[PDB]
Amino acid sequence: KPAKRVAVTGAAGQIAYSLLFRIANGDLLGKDQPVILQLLDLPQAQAAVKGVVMELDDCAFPLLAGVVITDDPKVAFKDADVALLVGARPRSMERKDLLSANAEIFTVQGAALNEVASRDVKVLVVGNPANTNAYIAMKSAPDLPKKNFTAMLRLDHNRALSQLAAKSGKPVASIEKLAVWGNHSPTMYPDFRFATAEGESLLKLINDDVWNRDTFIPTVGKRGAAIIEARGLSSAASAANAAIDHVRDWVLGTNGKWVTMGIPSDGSYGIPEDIIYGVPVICENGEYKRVEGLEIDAFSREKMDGTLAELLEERDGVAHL
Amino acid sequence: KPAKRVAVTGAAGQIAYSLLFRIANGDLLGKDQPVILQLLDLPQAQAAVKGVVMELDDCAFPLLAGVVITDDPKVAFKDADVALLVGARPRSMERKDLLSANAEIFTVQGAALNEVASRDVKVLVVGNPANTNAYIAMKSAPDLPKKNFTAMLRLDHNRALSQLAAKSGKPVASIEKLAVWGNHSPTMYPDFRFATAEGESLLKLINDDVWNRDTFIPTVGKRGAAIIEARGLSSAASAANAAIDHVRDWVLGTNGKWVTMGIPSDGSYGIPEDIIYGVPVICENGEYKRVEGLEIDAFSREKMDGTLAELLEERDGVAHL
Ligand SMILES: [Mg+2]
Ligand code: NA
Repeated sequence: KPAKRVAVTGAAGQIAYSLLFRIANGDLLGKDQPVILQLLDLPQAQAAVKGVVMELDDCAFPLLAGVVITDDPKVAFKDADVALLVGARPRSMERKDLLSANAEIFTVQGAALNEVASRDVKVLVVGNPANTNAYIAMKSAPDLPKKNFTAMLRLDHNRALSQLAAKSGKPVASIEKLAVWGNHSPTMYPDFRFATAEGESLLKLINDDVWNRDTFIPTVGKRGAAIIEARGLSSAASAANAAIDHVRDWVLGTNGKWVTMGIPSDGSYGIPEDIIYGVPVICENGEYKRVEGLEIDAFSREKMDGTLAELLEERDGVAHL
Repeated sequence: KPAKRVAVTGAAGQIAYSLLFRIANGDLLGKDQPVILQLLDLPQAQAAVKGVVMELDDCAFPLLAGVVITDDPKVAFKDADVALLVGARPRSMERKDLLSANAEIFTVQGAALNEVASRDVKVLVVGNPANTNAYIAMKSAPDLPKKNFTAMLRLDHNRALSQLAAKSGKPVASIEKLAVWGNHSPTMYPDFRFATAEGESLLKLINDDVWNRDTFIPTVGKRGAAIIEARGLSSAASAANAAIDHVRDWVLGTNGKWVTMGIPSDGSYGIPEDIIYGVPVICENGEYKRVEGLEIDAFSREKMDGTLAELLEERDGVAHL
């Protein structure tokens, strides 16, 4: 096949460093799709990006047809077929500015995407706060299907499969129908009321339901910090892997298996429209199709509404644009 | 297939962080072969290793069948089918001084592999100084075959492929029959007299000894310092990648192509027996076969003898022990 173009921001950072090499290896679009990597980061981080590119070249990857490097979003995004917006401001400063400084960045870049990117582009926002950055980008590109901006919930989703695999003693790969609702945050609702496992209901097998409110939910949400405390650095490799899973799956197909994906609300489940909210989906033909009419019980929906308010608190905070 | 056990030392380090995930993903032994990771690092690195293992779990890899974590070599190595010795003493200290620091580690680990590994374990030394650690390791494993101890030169081979590909303007994946002789260091000799791109002869195409002598050899030789110049950290990721190339070619084969490995000399090309020295090989059915009868010209002979002088000298300093 001819090459596809992948834009990746925050090219000099840790998530990028785990990401770029599996991308060049064919992990993202497949073992037979060449790719061309187009890389943004700050003016002062250009030298470091070159350093990363010298390392990519030194891997001799068959599929890497070319690399572009630049501090200009408009160049970074030209003819981009996928864009991974990994770069973002970290808080260093109250929830007030984290939210504000990132709006700048994500209006600018969505502006640029809508101006130059392939009309057919798949956007995935990784930079925290993922959902709202996404929303700001989507909003900033009236010309591209709103359905093309997603935020990464797949790391929360994957973290929860490991908690479940462990608990049930069952093989992580043999878990179907798991769901994660809401914000990429401590607030997301990891939902297994439907999960199976190589035959059996996960409620059945585990039952407990206290391990659930008490251990499970909050372990999955405090996982990022648990990783920092142990190694003193954030989880770039698991985050890059989930970004790969999210995009691979989106493009290539999910096979009726459910995956969780932050995508613009249509209106279901109690979520306002045009809101980037994690909900389960099935992927096929380069498209995601939501999983519908799931019974939403009492507990489940107080959690769904709690995360869905953090979001509105987030939205209405940047809304002045 | 049953799970193959792959031991990895220096597990909380930088190379490791860019290598464990690719291994878990299938990249080292194939997409149809499950693995068990056995990880070693210092006692006060145990918490950092658990961190990385948490992240590993959070990737939900189907090929990842189990994980062992430990600060005990005999534990890390028990039943190991592949052992990647990545950890080593960093410099900070005179060389004579760093050689013995490291010999002290590889005598311990070489004896550990000797006592507990599978009889057929494949060992790749990645940590520096690679050839001399491999050698010490093998001398301490009197009961495992000498042919299963190797040092990594593949990052040199791979760095020379990109240099060539840039100069000749040919695609890297098209380059063939390149050899890199000697020590994993700047005294190494990347030799393209036999190399072909698409079929044309490289030495023909490039026809420039000035370029060869003045840019090429020392660009390939000093590359790692250039990565640090640009990036501020060392070339962890492309190192992880050549390790995977090294091992994967070794086990799965090269299908007739040449690749460089640091192997124990059989006395060919005028290298004294058992010194670990890079030479070109071809892999099939889990073994390598030296490429022989190559013509060594006088410039080449001088280079190959310069890198042999350095290996004799390194070993001469760890001789006792
Ligand atoms: Mg080759
Ligand atoms: Na370490």
